[PDB]
Amino acid sequence: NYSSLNRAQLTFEYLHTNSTTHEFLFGALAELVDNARDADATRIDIYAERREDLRGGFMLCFLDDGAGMDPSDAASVIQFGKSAKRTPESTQIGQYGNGLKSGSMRIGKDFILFTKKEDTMTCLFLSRTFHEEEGIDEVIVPLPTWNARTREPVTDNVEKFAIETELIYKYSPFRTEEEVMTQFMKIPGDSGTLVIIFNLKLMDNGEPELDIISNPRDIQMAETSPEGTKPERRSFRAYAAVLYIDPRMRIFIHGHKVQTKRLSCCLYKPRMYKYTSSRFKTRAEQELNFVFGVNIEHRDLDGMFIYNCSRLIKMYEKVGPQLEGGMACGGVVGVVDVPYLVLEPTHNKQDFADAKEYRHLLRAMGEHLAQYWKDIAIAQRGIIKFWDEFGYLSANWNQPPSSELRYKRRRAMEIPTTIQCDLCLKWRTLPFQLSSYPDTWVCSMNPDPEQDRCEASEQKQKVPLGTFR
Amino acid sequence: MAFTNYSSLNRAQLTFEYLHTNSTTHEFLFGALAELVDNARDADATRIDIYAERREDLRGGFMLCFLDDGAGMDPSDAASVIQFGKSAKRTPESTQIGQYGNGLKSGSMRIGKDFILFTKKEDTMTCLFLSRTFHEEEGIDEVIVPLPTWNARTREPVTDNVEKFAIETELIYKYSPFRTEEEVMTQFMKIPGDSGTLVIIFNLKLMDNGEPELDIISNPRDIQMAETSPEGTKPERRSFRAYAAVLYIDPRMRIFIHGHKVQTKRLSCCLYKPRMYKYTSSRFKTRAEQELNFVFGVNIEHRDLDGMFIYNCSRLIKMYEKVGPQLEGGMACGGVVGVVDVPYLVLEPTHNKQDFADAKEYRHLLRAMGEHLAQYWKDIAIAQRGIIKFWDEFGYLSANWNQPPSSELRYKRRRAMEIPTTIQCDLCLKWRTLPFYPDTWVCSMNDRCEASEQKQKVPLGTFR
Ligand SMILES: Nc1ncnc2c1ncn2[C@@H]1O[C@H](COP(=O)(O)OP(=O)(O)NP(=O)(O)O)[C@@H](O)[C@H]1O
Ligand SMILES: Nc1ncnc2c1ncn2[C@@H]1O[C@H](COP(=O)(O)OP(=O)(O)NP(=O)(O)O)[C@@H](O)[C@H]1O
Ligand SMILES: [Mg+2]
Ligand SMILES: [Mg+2]
Ligand SMILES: [Zn+2]
Ligand SMILES: [Zn+2]
Repeated sequence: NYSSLNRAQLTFEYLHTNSTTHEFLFGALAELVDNARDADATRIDIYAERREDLRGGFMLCFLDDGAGMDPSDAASVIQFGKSAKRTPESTQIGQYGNGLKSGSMRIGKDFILFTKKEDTMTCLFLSRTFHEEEGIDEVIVPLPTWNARTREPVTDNVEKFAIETELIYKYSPFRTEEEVMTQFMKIPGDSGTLVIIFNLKLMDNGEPELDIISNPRDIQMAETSPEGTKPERRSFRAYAAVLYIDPRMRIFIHGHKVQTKRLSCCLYKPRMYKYTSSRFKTRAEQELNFVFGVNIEHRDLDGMFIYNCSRLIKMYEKVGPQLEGGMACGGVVGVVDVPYLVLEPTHNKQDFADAKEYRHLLRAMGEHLAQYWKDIAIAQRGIIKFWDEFGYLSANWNQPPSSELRYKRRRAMEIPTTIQCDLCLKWRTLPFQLSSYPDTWVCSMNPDPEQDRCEASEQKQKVPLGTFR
Repeated sequence: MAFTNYSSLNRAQLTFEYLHTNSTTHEFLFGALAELVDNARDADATRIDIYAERREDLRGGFMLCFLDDGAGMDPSDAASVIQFGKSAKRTPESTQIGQYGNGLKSGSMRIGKDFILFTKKEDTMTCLFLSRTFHEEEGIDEVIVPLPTWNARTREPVTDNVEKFAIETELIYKYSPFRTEEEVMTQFMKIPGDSGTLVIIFNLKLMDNGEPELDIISNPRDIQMAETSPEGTKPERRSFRAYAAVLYIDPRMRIFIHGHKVQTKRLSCCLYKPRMYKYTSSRFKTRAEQELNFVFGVNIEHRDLDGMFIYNCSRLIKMYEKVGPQLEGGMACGGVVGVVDVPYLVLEPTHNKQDFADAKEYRHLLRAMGEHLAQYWKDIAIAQRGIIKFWDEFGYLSANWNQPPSSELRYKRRRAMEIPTTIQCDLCLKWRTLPFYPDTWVCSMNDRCEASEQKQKVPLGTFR
């Protein structure tokens, strides 16, 4: 019996400490997006409710239709390190039992989480404002639960429930049980979770770091856009478009669907490479698919995109010839999905915990990328002439090519444009040319007579496998 | 300032797996080690000894021991160690590196499965035992941490609960490298002064091949990363001796690795034609309502070891960061080492203290540094000489850039005439410049220990 022994405890300042892991704020947001995906949500809505009385002038809301959380799961949310997703063969991104807390405390001072399950709706309130105002060094988290049908309290302690609800009304954007019930009603199905981050972090100028004004359809970083800054790093729409290698959950930003894209599908001459990783085999004792392709659309947006369990960890990583001053292998996008048995993510899921094995994987990627360069033989065809074939005659490299319809279609018909249905969530390849943000497309709108119906099996692209060496 | 009682409300809690979660912040293992080195420095230690005690029965084959002569810890501070986020150092105008109340735990759990910390203060000897082995063996999901205290003089237990003390000591004897109170007191006696702390990380993480990540065999004087060092690998990233040599911009604590002193070096003190630059940051001015010194110089000794070294509160956060012309294709500003000490009011470190929490303001600082580095290049005006000719004057006549310069005594002395070799006394910790060593050196071996530390004030350049 170890009841009398000391326990490691969380202090209020540890919320900020944990939040410090996210120097990439879109990574903090991706924590909540990953949680929604793990919850089997078919849909996550990322929108802002204007609130001029709250720091930043608006709340950041993550509404998903996933499995939600019963009171036990909601309580486990504040068990740092607790992750039921940490399971063998798990396809769930979450493993560290930390992402929600770290990301939410990076995004804003306070977050209030509304979750609904079979017949229970639970509110989880993490208010650093409450802690600072009332001088609390622990991390006290109200966790009231109502019956999702009767809306009556579900508690073994009416005193505790009253204190929790009064704290919510005092320190949250919602001053009454009626406003709280409105938030719950925003969860339309039998299950789902709404995470509202409010009192958002301000920059030096007093403006919120998240800019939702420049583009009402996007969550942007409040900061200038250098010529080399990447859309996935300045635009959360662009980030969420590639956040997952297997996009199944629909992402909506300010009510506008994010056009998720598989980076492999948008490349010229893709060649998959089966790398028999000694790391993977050693931890099996206890293969990887490198997909390389030329980004004719944006030769600037080249680099390795390393996913870990379908979730983007590294983006625009330069490997192999991309590291040298010569542009050889320039414009090539590499994508690899690394399972947990090969690599684990860092604390913020923006890097890999095992630096040595990540370096080994990057070296393997560089070797296979050089092999891909030799295989496609566009150097044998002439690299600059190949680029000119798609309108890249500008002396500069990064900025896009001449957008005249000639080269536009030359690139388009070399890129099989795929789309996802808004109802069955399956991905289809279209035989025509799209006109333009995404639509509410469904399988019924596919002119392809072979797959024009909803029940049609997903015709899966099979990248032509290449052999290393 | 609470309106009511919150005893019944749920508290966020640490689970056993959160130890690993926290440890995952350190993809850089030497950063995990630097957490303990920073703690020793914050404890005002004059020296920290980083040595390996061979233990074939423990995973990795040896224990990693951090022995410092700092202020140590009374039982209250030792208890506060496991209060995640608790940092008494997090105070206004604090020179102490620690602010997040996390470094020890994150770094120790990154380095090894278990760590046992022995700390001594006025008359108390406290042991803090963080044993993930114990938790795994006994199915503990919380983080239970034994924290027995002995009277440093009588060696008697200091506890308000003899049952708790007995359980803590039995857990230590069962799951730690030290199976008896005699061995525990032997560890305590390794703290020779009235105060100090000994942190022993054991059951070290193994690589895939079953070897420990920390290689203490290739170089018995160094703690190395167990891995091949490609041409571009940096010594500070593969050698912990090299890392600790530059871990702090103000080296005052002596660092010994395997009993061998680390020759700490101020990167700004060994550059050719250094020019400090006064940069005023609106963030600094604001949070003062609540200047930065960019030092640029040419690394003639190793022009390949060039880049910005960003220190935060005297502690290295970013190393070899490329800014300004260093990012383009060409050797303009090549070989330039830039050093800046950013106070906490200007930037805060990330969770692992290997990056800066405010990415936007870090980018602003890097842009300012690049502008000032271009200014430095125009100021020294190597066009007077030509970049290649200037490099050749110091032995860089090889067509390649990365490879070191000529070892001929001519060029060696040519370089030495530009970099006044500075030395730190082993008795008073003061730094002296000699006109013209591994074991030790004092002011008498030049001057005396009572002489004021002459400061090498860099010339001041002008930006625009
Ligand atoms: N949107 C959500 N829907 C359902 N359950 C959720 C949601 N967000 C969080 N949870 C639950 O709360 C737990 C804690 O979240 P989090 O702190 O992100 O840990 P994790 O997701 O398990 N692991 P990681 O994200 O790698 O730290 C999750 O593991 C889920 O059980
Ligand atoms: N070697 C040491 N000597 C004395 N006190 C120490 C030592 N190591 C740790 N401590 C104490 O234990 C506390 C917790 O250590 P740590 O987890 O490193 O947090 P911190 O050093 O306060 N801040 P950070 O390193 O930024 O997380 C310190 O703040 C000190 O009070
Ligand atoms: Mg998560
Ligand atoms: Mg510390
Ligand atoms: Zn369909
Ligand atoms: Zn002296």
